[PDB]
Amino acid sequence: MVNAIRTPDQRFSNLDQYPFSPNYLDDLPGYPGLRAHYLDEGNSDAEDVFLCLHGEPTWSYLYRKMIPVFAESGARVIAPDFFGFGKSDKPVDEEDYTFEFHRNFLLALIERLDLRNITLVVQDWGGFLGLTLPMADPSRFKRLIIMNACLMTDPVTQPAFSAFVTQPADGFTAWKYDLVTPSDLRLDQFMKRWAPTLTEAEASAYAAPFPDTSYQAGVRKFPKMVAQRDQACIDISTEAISFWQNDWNGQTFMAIGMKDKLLGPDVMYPMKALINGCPEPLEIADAGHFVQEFGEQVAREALKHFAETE
Repeated sequence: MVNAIRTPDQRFSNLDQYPFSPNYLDDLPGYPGLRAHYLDEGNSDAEDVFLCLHGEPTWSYLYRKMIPVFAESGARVIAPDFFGFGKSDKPVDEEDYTFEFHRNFLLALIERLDLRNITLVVQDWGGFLGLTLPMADPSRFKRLIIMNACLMTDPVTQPAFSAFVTQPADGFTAWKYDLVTPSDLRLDQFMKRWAPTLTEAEASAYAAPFPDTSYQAGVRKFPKMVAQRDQACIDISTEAISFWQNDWNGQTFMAIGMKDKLLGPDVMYPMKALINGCPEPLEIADAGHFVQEFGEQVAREALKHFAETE
């Protein structure tokens, strides 16, 4: 039962533009011996809470340009690091990382912190998992900010959410290749390739959580879960579609990183139609898969859109 390692704290000593204080949650229900890190910024007694979920192969550092904007508006911001990433503990075996392992962690976190009036902010795996959370406790969610993401349902139900896996060759195929094949995986080099506008310092922050390959089991497993979806993931993701289509009635805002070869327009437009009340997406021309790197714009416009619909 859950053999995991912890990244030395010194590895985070020289981060670029990450002045956010660490918060930890030990022994969450179903996760004994595991410490999870999360940021808790802005007014702790705020009525609105922005739950920012990251994806592969990043961490809360990805939301560093969005957190200040949300906090300045008077809202509380919660940005957790999934187990295997950021400052959270990292199981050594890939077999321990599953769809429900990460999903149940999010549910436990929300219950432990008793988060309400949540504006769900998602992208990539933050969305694959995040988008399935509201149907479990709908009264806790108020709004949604969705950036490049979708649902991991089966190919028949939604072909658009499976088609990108095989084409184009330089899309998810190259992405997965870059992550699961290198014996010595260098995340600073990976991120510089998939987010060409990052500075050397910023790319370095993405390598910070991983002193060596033994810390990368979660990183290697994520891409494999997009290609091989277990029955639980398919069932949960399918039920989630019905939620956004028939049950959801909250404020929504969508932003698409137009240069993303994985989850761009091909996926985002079909996603827009499935989310009841999702407005016309904000298309960010220069943004790639990691839309949050152009997040100040997304954050500001989302707040403006929300204010005009209360």
